[PDB]
Amino acid sequence: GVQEILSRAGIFQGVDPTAVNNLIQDMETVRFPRGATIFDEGEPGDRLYIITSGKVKLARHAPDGRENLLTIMGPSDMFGELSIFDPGPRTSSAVCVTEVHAATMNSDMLRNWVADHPAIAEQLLRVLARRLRRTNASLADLIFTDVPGRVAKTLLQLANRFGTQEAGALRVNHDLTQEEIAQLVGASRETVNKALATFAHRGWIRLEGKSVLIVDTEHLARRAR
Amino acid sequence: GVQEILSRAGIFQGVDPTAVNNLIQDMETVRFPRGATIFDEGEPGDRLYIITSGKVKLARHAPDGRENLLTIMGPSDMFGELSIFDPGPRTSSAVCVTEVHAATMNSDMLRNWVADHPAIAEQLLRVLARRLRRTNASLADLIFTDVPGRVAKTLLQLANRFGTQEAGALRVNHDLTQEEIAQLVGASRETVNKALATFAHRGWIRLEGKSVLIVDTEHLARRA
Ligand SMILES: Nc1ncnc2c1ncn2[C@@H]1O[C@@H]2COP(=O)(O)O[C@H]2[C@H]1O
Ligand SMILES: Nc1ncnc2c1ncn2[C@@H]1O[C@@H]2COP(=O)(O)O[C@H]2[C@H]1O
Repeated sequence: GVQEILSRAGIFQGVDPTAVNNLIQDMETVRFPRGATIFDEGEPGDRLYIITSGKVKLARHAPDGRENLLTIMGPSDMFGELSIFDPGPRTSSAVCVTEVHAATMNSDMLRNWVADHPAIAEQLLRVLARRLRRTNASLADLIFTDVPGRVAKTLLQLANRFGTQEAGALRVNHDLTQEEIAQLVGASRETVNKALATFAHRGWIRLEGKSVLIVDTEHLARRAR
Repeated sequence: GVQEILSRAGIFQGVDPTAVNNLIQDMETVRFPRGATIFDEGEPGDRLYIITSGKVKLARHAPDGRENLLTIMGPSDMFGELSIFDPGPRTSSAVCVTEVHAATMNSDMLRNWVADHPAIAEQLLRVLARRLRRTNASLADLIFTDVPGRVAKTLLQLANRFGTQEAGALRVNHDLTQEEIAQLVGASRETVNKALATFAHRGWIRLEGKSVLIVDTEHLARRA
């Protein structure tokens, strides 16, 4: 239910359960339709969001119109915190990939919570560190891996985040377009298409809409690195 | 003369000088010779560092052995926090470019600090948040900036960090080998040498061993 999903967000881990239930209760429930923009990169804001259902992509923009997708968040994930702790523009656009349900609060509310519960501040440090940890790997990936290996990685990352076991395989209803997968990878639409085709062609994965079955993890794993 | 250099670290910014002064004194010092590894990528860490003197490069490693440098840290810079707040292995090596002196603390001392002083907590959050903002930009530069644009950016970052006025021009004693420079930029030595020679052929920059003089910053800044 909504309170169990919210209770799993990093920001509440090990924190007093009671304080958690009460804090959840002062959060606002919102719902966005698919494709809605929650905020744009460069906007100022200090609202924070914790998703309870659906997927939100976080997009950054190059002067020439193009975009890379930093990541795709889903239920229990948090975004919006960064502008609070380092005041400044949104470091990306948050856009609903599906219909999205989230809990949200302003930064006054968050600050008061932290003042009542220092453990929150500690969990927030773990959250930003873990994000530096992941993003550093993405950067390494751009420096050291070829496009096909990067595509492979991206897919295994989607599988770990959103994958279901389905008749021996990983069902990954990622809901992304072809171009968006590419933006997630940080490479051209053609190369990324090429690699994807290759991987289907070998039987490693199976395309089927904005969804992928991943049937030999290890082969795809071998190909990344 | 360690106290003042340390008080210039991000973790203490705006924090009370006497609370800063008191906290500095629980920090434990270490010294390393030139070329030493303080710690390796994948090592489990428990220790935080703030450099008081000299330079540290933070490197990542591909299985086939090649290296990339995330950044170069000097006096006042803080590293090793990531493993403390997200327990897990080191996200890079730390290697001594020059002889390095540093103040350190382990994770139990830092948790105390974070739990006892909201302002230090706040500062740390600000430090990680700003590192995210910066890394995002690096990652975008890889995808969208041309190689010589990156060199230009890497030079000015070095100048922004270690630049000292000289002859109306910026003197930048970075202490790096061309390979290291290339590895900071994160591109083939061929491309990074060729872009360095160009800016020279002009007169934006002059090479000298492991030191650069940036004469006209304006145009270098422009080239980013
Ligand atoms: N590299 C990243 N990895 C994961 N999340 C990020 C990353 N960069 C930014 N974000 C999230 O994207 C949000 C965009 O708005 P803020 O900058 O307010 O806060 C940002 C973070 O919550
Ligand atoms: N993107 C980054 N920007 C600045 N410093 C970093 C970055 N990534 C890692 N580091 C520093 O390098 C240190 C390596 O050890 P830790 O992972 O514990 O902590 C890391 C950070 O202190």
